Amino acid sequence: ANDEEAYLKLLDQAKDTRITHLLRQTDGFLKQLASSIDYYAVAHRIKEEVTEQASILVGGTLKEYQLKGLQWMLSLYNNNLNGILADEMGLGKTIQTISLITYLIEKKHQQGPYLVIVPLSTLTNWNLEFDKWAPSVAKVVYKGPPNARKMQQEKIRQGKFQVLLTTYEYIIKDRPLLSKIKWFHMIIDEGHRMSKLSATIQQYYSTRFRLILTGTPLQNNLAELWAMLNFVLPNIFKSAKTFDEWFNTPFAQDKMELTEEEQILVIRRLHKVLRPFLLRRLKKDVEKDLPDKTEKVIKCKFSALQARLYKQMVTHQKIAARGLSNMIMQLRKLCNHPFVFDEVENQMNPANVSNDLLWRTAGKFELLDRILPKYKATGHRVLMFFQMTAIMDIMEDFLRFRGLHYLRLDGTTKSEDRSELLRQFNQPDSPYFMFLLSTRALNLQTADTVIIYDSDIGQKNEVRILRLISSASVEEKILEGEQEEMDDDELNMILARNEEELAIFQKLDEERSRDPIYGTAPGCQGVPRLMTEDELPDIYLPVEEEVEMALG
Ligand SMILES: C[N+]1(CCCS(=O)(=O)[O-])CCCCC1
Ligand SMILES: C[N+]1(CCCS(=O)(=O)[O-])CCCCC1
Ligand SMILES: C[N+]1(CCCS(=O)(=O)[O-])CCCCC1
Ligand SMILES: C[N+]1(CCCS(=O)(=O)[O-])CCCCC1
Ligand code: NA
Repeated sequence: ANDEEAYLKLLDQAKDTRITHLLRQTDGFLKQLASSIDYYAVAHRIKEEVTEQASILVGGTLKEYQLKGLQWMLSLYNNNLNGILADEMGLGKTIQTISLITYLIEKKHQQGPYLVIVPLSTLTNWNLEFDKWAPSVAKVVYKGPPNARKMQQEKIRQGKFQVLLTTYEYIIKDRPLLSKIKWFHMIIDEGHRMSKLSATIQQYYSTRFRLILTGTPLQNNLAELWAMLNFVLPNIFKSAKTFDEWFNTPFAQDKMELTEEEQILVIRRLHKVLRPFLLRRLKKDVEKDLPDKTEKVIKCKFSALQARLYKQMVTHQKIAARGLSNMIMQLRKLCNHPFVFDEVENQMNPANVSNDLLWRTAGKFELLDRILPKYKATGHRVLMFFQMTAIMDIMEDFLRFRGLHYLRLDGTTKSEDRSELLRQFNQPDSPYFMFLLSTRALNLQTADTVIIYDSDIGQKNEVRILRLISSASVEEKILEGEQEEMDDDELNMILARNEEELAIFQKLDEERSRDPIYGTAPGCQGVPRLMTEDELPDIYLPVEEEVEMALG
């Protein structure tokens, strides 16, 4: 264009005007906060001590640091503030949030409604924590296909609920329905991790209070800080655009660039403005008070074989009083392992041998294939509960195939064998890494890790309980686009107990990264871990033996 190159002073004159603008607005905000330097003390000038959780927070006593977290979020309410709970992973931000909701309901008579927006991969966990910790709090889970969400719209429109639990996707897609509601509180769980969503909330959603859950401290990313600032403190700049868009609106045409020191200049001011509204405690400073056992739901993918069989079964079933209970059972066999159907095993594994098909065909086995070595490599010992005995046979084949030493106990086990199996497992130097247990058939306090494979311990140790659930399956309903599951890094974050283990977990993830078959390093085949559609013949896509399978 008209760029006589010495005009670069024109971009710089615009950048200086834009930076100066950002500094004076944030200075005005801080000047105002201090007029009514310790900005925390002046922001939280109204105190209220919290000594005990609400009576309706049932099923667990808050830890001391969780009580102080509840007290801090209550200070946001009393002082008419928005805020950010940035506690490190493992401090129970989910539980603290439910403690805030119950406390506001019980003590302050704030019935709701409460808007809780969570990563799809943790939705099921959230739903479960609400059922355990706050059963009296009326809850709507807003997810699924459009015909499943229409059944909610009546209850939602009438306001006959207190908590609406949903994901970012439906906040955007179903805004015409959800933005009609006058929300009391909007809580956004950004996971540990942290586009369109911020604009949708800024323009259409009416809430009286806002809270962000994050797992990291305030970062050095301008885009993320900017998005946080404009959600927590929307009136300073009143813009739904990203930082880059906001910064470059003068030329709405080349991107104005900030020097390294200009970026740091902007980052520190945005940090300073947000600090009085941020609470973050570290695991190392509350280590003595950390809880006894914590439970996490882990969502698992379907393999292409499971997905194919599942769609076919469901279709055949809709064509058709406990014959409906049988259909539900068939879907549950699939979610556990396709090979529980003998016909599927014969077609897929005609050689009738133990190989990588054991874990490539079942999303739960493929997950266990990754995390069981991590536990083994960090000194832990695993109890595994099964509702279906038939899956225990397949698990035995897989464990033997991986060389993992286990014991097994079910209703077939004779009474004197049960005691001997327990005695062996409880031994100090037991070579047995795992205990396979039928839930129908105990003092297993040498194991600190518990995996509930499906559904219908520990000595002074952090006991961890994992509940495996197939995404988008009948298993989700029984427990009652966006990435349905979490990746290895996020998985390492919630399975590792300290920093020494997280390093061990990551070292194993890099060793797998260089596997000749499944690795993604250069010189590796890059074969997918879960079976893919191209690996399947034209089966289960009319055929009688496949309808008996669906309703058996
Ligand atoms: C925030 N506040 C008053 C708000 C009361 S309201 O009914 O509008 O929700 C002020 C300090 C006392 C505790 C609650
Ligand atoms: C956080 N905030 C906003 C008011 C709280 S509100 O939920 O209504 O948005 C901003 C400036 C003063 C301190 C309160
Ligand atoms: C750089 N900073 C924040 C420094 C951190 S402070 O200790 O002062 O709170 C932000 C922009 C204005 C000048 C102070
Ligand atoms: C190539 N391969 C071989 C797996 C090795 S196995 O021990 O299970 O035989 C089989 C096809 C899927 C990708 C892995
Ligand atoms: Na946001």
